[PDB]
Amino acid sequence: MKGYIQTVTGPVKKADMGLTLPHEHLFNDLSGVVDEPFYEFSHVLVDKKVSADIQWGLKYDPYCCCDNMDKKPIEDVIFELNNFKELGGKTIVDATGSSSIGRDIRKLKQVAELTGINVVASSGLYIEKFEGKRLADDIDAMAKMIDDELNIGIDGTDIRAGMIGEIGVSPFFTDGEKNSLRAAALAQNNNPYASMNIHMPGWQRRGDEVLDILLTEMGCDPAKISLAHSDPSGKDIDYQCKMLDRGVWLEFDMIGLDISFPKEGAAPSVMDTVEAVATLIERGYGNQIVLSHDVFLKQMWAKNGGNGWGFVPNVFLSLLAQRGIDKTIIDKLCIDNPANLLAAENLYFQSHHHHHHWSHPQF
Amino acid sequence: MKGYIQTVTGPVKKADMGLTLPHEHLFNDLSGVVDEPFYEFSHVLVDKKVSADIQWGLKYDPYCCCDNMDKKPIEDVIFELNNFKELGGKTIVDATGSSSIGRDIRKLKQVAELTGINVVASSGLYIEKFEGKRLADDIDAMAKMIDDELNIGIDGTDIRAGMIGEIGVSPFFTDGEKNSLRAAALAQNNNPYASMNIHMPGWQRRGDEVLDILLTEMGCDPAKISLAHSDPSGKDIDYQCKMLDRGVWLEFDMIGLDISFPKEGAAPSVMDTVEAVATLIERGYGNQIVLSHDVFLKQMWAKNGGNGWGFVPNVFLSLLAQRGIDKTIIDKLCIDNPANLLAAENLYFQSHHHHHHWSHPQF
Ligand SMILES: C[As](C)(=O)[O-]
Ligand SMILES: C[As](C)(=O)[O-]
Ligand SMILES: [Zn+2]
Ligand SMILES: [Zn+2]
Ligand SMILES: [Zn+2]
Ligand SMILES: [Zn+2]
Repeated sequence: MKGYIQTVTGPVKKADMGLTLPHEHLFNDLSGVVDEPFYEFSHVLVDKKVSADIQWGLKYDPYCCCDNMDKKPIEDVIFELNNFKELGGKTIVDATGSSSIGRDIRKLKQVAELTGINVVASSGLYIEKFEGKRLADDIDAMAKMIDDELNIGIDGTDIRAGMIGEIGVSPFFTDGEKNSLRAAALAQNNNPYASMNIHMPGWQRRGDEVLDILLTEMGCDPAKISLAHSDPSGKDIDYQCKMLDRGVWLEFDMIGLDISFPKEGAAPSVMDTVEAVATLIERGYGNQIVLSHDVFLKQMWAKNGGNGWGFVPNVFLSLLAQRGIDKTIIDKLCIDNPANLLAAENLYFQSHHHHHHWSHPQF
Repeated sequence: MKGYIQTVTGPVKKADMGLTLPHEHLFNDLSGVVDEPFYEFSHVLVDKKVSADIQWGLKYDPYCCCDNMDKKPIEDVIFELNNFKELGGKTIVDATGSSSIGRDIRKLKQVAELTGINVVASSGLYIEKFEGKRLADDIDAMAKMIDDELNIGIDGTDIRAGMIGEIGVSPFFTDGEKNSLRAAALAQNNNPYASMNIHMPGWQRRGDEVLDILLTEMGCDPAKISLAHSDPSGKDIDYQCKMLDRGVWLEFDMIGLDISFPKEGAAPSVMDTVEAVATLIERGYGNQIVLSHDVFLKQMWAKNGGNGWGFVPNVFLSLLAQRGIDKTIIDKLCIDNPANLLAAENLYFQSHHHHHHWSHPQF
């Protein structure tokens, strides 16, 4: 009841969220993991500024280009956000949950103030590749950290997160990643409105084991959990329906990504995802799907010839309409659905305890 | 013997062609067929100049944007060609064979002169949608027209074509298109070095019927025929090998096209085509394959965030290498192969007759 989201400038009621993008990165920095050029052609990309003129190459070796991986200037972010705002965009979630990937809580607030867009920050540890020994900390310590970022503030400020995530599950799903997942679950169970967004290894099928931890072991409300990067499993209808049947949200957050990675894998095409999402809706799962772009590289900005932040609401929803999906469902996909995921109250945990373990005797 | 290509500034020997792109459009104009906006989002594209900032939309509704479909300024073409030239590009074929699609022979010559790139012009009637009643002309009249453009000149100039094509076979393969194909065959059989490039409806499988006309009926040398737009049949290995077994070249000329059309169909991805081409090479058909971009819209220029004219030699060949294809074959794909297709002498017709019907009695 009384659902709301905690934004970087205060609470916003569920009914007021409007057109919402539940998984994006406004400010992130991958400077510590610039890869060596992978292909014969990549060397020329390494020291160049991202522009339309090098899309030809960045679409095949995004991670070798330093500028592509560097901090995001506020001027550029605001320019790109205006594309979303012009379409009636009202709310955006920055899923950069950790300092390990360059979370910038002060700039998130600045953007909210300048644009009037509802900006939601996140709290959550990413994959071990970035987090290292941070994932070996005590589960209760990790959970308290997330709880404090949701309720008190981030990095010494009074600016709070409103989502738990994106929680790192790598293709190796390490012991530390499993403990990070448990910590996120403990934090969620003490925060009745916080959704939890899981970074999944999208070219794998680790959903059942992740849900065995979150749902079976930790007892989380599946309706407050979303599986990020579901896009590359969109052809695997049996797997995706198996996950949906466990009650969680599937998030197709790579819509218009249009990049091939030298390892991980190549991103599904927009039309691939139109068909996957349309098919799930026809199977009756429309109320369990959310959509986003996962902007996280400069090459994804529209000013650089990428698809920017207007693509899902403007093009993807039109493509679904052409594919014969009912307008009533289309209108909910980017409004009602993310508002429910992000802001509806948890069915299992309706109290916040001024200690997550506030059920055990202090005496 | 003594193979060569007739360029817009004179003959170039086969061995001198270097890195060659066999199917591109430098100057074309589709202004007579701008489509109405197809989707709710398309309306905003219609009157805008093509830039990186509207790729998001042009990739789904390219034909509704007037500027995208308009004549190509020489400054823009030269800028884009410099990307090819920098990589060692030496020869490019403009497959705009007809006034119906805006062939500009004078600008082709200007570009050749300014850049030093070997530029080959084409002669050939396109699909009935554009050509109309021009395809109902006498087969001998159509053949003479092509013969004259190859040997004397185009549009009152002394600038000659060096390829027959791209010959229009539409998804309806009309009676006029069949006659246009026969005319092209008669012209080829009177021009011992001219290749013939067939515009195929690439999301169909009309190859056997087109080859029944060109090969069985008209008696053309299959080694001087290329089937354009083979890319969308790349998953159909049985069909593609059936065509190759008839002796013709398969041309994958949509590499890096990266556009979805509201009708025709969506373009195969680069990685799709990497796999199709790699598989054909492994099946032993590497010496029958040519590669190109089919630049024909402003959105395809690299300056606009498209892939430009450097993509095949720079990225596609690197992708084949990663896919495990031998360097010896890779080095031939964009050099030896297009030189053979475009410039090798016809095995069946080794004389040019100062009348294509120069075998029948004048008395
Ligand atoms: C920062 As990411 C590529 O896991 O959405
Ligand atoms: C001018 As075309 C799209 O048939 O290569
Ligand atoms: Zn992620
Ligand atoms: Zn993300
Ligand atoms: Zn064509
Ligand atoms: Zn063409």
